[PDB]
Amino acid sequence: TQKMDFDAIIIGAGFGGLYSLKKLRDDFNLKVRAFDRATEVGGTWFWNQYPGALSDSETHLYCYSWDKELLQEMEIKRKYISQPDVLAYLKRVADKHDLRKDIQFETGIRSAYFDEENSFWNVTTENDEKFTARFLITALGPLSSPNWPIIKGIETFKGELHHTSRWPKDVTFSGKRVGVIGTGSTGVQVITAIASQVKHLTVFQRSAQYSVPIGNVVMSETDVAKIKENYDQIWENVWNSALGYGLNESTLPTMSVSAEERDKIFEKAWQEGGGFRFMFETFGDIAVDETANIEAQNFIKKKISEIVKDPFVAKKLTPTDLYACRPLCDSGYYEIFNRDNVSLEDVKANPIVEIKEDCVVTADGVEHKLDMLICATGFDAVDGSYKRIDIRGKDGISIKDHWKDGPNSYLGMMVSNFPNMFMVFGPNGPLANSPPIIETQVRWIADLIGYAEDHQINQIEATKDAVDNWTNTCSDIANKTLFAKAKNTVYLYMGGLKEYRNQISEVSNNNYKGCLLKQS
Ligand SMILES: Cc1cc2nc3c(=O)[nH]c(=O)nc-3n(C[C@H](O)[C@H](O)[C@H](O)COP(=O)(O)OP(=O)(O)OC[C@H]3O[C@@H](n4cnc5c(N)ncnc54)[C@H](O)[C@@H]3O)c2cc1C
Ligand SMILES: NC(=O)C1=CN([C@@H]2O[C@H](COP(=O)(O)OP(=O)(O)OC[C@H]3O[C@@H](n4cnc5c(N)ncnc54)[C@H](O)[C@@H]3O)[C@@H](O)[C@H]2O)C=CC1
Repeated sequence: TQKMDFDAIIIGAGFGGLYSLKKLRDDFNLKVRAFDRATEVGGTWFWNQYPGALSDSETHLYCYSWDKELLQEMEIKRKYISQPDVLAYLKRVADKHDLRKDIQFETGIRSAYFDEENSFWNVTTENDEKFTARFLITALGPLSSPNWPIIKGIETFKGELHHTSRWPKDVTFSGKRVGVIGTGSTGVQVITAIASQVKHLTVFQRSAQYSVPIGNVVMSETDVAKIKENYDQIWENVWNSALGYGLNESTLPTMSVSAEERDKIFEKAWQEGGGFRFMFETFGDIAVDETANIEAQNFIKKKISEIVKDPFVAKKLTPTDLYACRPLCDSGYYEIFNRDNVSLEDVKANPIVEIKEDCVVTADGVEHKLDMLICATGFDAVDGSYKRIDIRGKDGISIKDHWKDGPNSYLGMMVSNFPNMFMVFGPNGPLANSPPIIETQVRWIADLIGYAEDHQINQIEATKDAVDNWTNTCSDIANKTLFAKAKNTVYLYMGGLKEYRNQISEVSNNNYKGCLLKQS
């Protein structure tokens, strides 16, 4: 009966898809084919090429760890790695391991239907090409379709209108009046990078957020060669940590030291740089205790009032949140608002009501004349990338229907009613550095598929109770955190990378409890 085109089909050629291809094809000798709409590997690092695109984690850790030779060969130019260098790195990964011969570029996957009779997947591209594979590996990433601001007359603007997710080449800023909507991580990076290049910059800020310096500096040859000399212990620290950012994750309570010592600890992380460092290397209860969280707020607020000299602009930049989850990272964001060519518009108190052929109009009637409008307004949720595909498992239920109230899964990798489908960097996963999470899930999925090939089972599916057990574990951990109060279905597992690896290890050791292994 079953002919089958491949043993596994992968959707995505980013960090998750490239390692899924390497592990399944070369270490388990399976017949694999990967698909991506992009013309080249990279994932978000191919799509997102906006000004100032920079990694949150340091260069020596935002990479693969499974190729020891690649680690020694790796270019560590600056403390953090820019978008063109991440793209070049992932291209080198594809070059060394001969990955492109099994990737079909310029090809979008329209639908994936599970055949309960033969226990494989019917995958159809957007160009009506049909492939069959026993297993479906979905490496879609954490971000979905670009989120545009719903503003009356947005289609009327005659100037340049760019979304940061679709940043075109050859964009020039000199002599232009530019506006930026959005002050998230992407907006902060764009604003800091282009303020000195434009004639005038207007920042349309709906919600001011906390941001700490990133401290991106050049890495000397002694800085680099010494990292590669201790790379084995560095990665052992990652697997033994909660975030995988190479931090000395603190257990010290914030209010257990004096105000003078508390200031020294915050200042030390402020000088070194890093958003996760300021939160989790300083003290161990910043995300848990309200009094601790407020202390971290007041340090950044004090830094804002000192950097921007106009106290009324500093007031507009100061977040009104009672509690603060994650701060952003910047390379001179607050210094930008001291410039003569930068205007900050509080769009919560003075909302945008309309934009015309040459301007953005706020509620006060002021027409902000612009030659270019940049929308750094974010994306849809992680489950959007899945609901954007026509995925149907048992009985024909679509992932649109099964996740109509939000995403749920088992260990962040398996979905009930969708057998032989394994998610890489999917929802309900851990909150940590992405490459360590991706590597952890790809190795776990590959070991289960190899365990399947030897024990002659052809269908793997997580039970409904195992998924609901995972939702309880995530909610039990998250409700101990202030992350629930500030900005049912639980989107993230918050136990850390080490405890997440403990969770999935107990499953693989206990004969994959919660999963249903059908023999043939
Ligand atoms: C500028 C920037 C900096 C970041 N820095 C960090 C950091 O320091 N630390 C960290 O942990 N995380 C960071 N992230 C987030 C995260 O690490 C990245 O998204 C990471 O590359 C994960 O990639 P991925 O391979 O899981 O998915 P992606 O890189 O998003 O790859 C998804 C791919 O799947 C393809 N695809 C989706 N649907 C279909 C379909 N139906 N058919 C065909 N193809 C499809 C898409 O074309 C896309 O290329 C950052 C993100 C950005 C944008
Ligand atoms: N350095 C890094 O590691 C990076 C990380 N990321 C991640 O990717 C995700 C995407 O983040 P971003 O692209 O920054 O988007 P975001 O969702 O973080 O920010 C969107 C911004 O646009 C504003 N906005 C949205 N709709 C609006 C409207 N109608 N009117 C006015 N303002 C509006 C919001 O106030 C918000 O500040 C983030 O969660 C982030 O963690 C993204 C880029 C870089």
